[PDB]
Amino acid sequence: ARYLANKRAAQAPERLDEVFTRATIRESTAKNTFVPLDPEAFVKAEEARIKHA
RNA sequence: CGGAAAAAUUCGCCCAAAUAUAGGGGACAAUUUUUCUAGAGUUUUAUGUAAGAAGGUCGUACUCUAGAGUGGAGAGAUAAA
Ligand SMILES: [K+]
Ligand SMILES: [K+]
Ligand SMILES: [Mg+2]
Ligand SMILES: [Mg+2]
Ligand SMILES: [Mg+2]
Ligand SMILES: [Mg+2]
Ligand SMILES: [Mg+2]
Repeated sequence: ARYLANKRAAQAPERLDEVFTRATIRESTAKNTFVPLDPEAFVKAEEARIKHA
């Protein structure tokens, strides 16, 4: 019983009055932590070689 | 003691104890793996510069010697001697 009660609370939904009152944070900033490789990493590297030469 | 974004492992950490069997949660922590470039470095003779060291010099003054030099009784010192 002590385990179910504690596990239920840690995975409970936020309060409604907390949802309809808290300001908005764009998901582009609050969830985009992953940093992928530059898709143009190969094109840029080929242009940087020409400019450096 | 110390970056970024992920992953494996410990199950550290937390529920959480009774020195807790067995599990759950994944932010953080430890070992490790793969990527990243903001820290740290390398190249592109920088400029500027009384850091350092070696081998040689220059000059102003000083000093000694010589010219039986010129001159012929003072000089120097001190607040004064
Ligand atoms: K665990
Ligand atoms: K863990
Ligand atoms: Mg790499
Ligand atoms: Mg690069
Ligand atoms: Mg740098
Ligand atoms: Mg120079
Ligand atoms: Mg004479």
